[PDB]
Amino acid sequence: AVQNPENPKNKDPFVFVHGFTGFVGEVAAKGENYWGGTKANLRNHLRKAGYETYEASVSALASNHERAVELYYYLKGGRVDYGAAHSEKYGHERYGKTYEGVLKDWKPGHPVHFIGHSMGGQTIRLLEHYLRFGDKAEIAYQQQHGGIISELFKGGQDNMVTSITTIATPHNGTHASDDIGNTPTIRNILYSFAQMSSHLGTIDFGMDHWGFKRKDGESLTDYNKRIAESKIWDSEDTGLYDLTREGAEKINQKTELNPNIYYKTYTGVATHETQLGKHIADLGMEFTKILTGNYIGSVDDILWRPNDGLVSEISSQHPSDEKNISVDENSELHKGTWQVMPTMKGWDHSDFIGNDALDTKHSAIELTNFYHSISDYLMRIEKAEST
Ligand SMILES: [Ca+2]
Ligand SMILES: [Zn+2]
Repeated sequence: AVQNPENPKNKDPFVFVHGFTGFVGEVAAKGENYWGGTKANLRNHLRKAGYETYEASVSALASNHERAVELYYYLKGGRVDYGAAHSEKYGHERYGKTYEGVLKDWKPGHPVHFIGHSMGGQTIRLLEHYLRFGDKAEIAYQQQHGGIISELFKGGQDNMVTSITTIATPHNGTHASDDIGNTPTIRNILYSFAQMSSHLGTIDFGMDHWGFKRKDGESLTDYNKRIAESKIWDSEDTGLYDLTREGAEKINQKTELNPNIYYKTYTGVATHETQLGKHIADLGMEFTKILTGNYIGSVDDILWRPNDGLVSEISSQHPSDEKNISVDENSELHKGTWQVMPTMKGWDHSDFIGNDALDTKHSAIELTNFYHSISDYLMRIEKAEST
């Protein structure tokens, strides 16, 4: 229930960015709570503690490009514009929903702390890229064809993000997608259920820009014809591809460190070495992640075996080919470098957000103390920057 504070302890709002298959606010169901699960309401807790926070609402299955744009408009407000060139290339709708805007004042000089979990960490990085450099393809497209271009793709918009803090983010992708998720058979099943769900207006998987909604005065025949011919089934413009090792690396090659931003990663492991060097899921591993945790533990790439049930340790620690440094909670602050936090033994992909109801070992006060620590770290940054 609780509103943001009149007089907040932080001058830069904490913006939380959920991950793949994540739903927050009024696209969520009955009583599902992404940030906290059944164990805690982290929005209520942080705001009662005096902080100004927001939980961004972006597509569950869409690409990081889609989601990074949606994040911009979630904060700044307006009609989502995915880009004329990008949308033409991948063969989908250019315009999405329209958000009201929770921080219309968001501009250079009045920045934000971006905390992301899982795929949200990729989405944040991709947004900061478009803010700073824009997108050269979009500028070239509107130079060539005219029309309007989004402020976001124009670029030259710095000093809008203070810190980027990722939690169990597959910066380097995950075998879970390579070998399972983005397989033609699984992704067919998923996108088919999402289209059926969109058509029935039952659940918004954030993929309506692919034509899942049925147009006006359209026979069912035409509708089934458009969907069958949609470029979605083969497209690289999906979240599942961006969670692939190859697709994550495509993003890694786009992004570069901003010397004025504070970066930090939080990584979990919930597997243990066994016979032959294989890894198997700890007792307490979240139910739905047991299978993927076990698969990742047995892959050929030996260093990728330790994992949180979805993301390998070395994937979460930092993006490859980007400067990093080992620190802990008492280390001094560093700008422009990925501050790699010690691996948290016993924490799985879901535990980080309290979404493991069966795991009694992870209490509500432990989860609350973890986000306290993060926010204290963000207040250290604000203190260090003012002076
Ligand atoms: Ca667990
Ligand atoms: Zn797209």
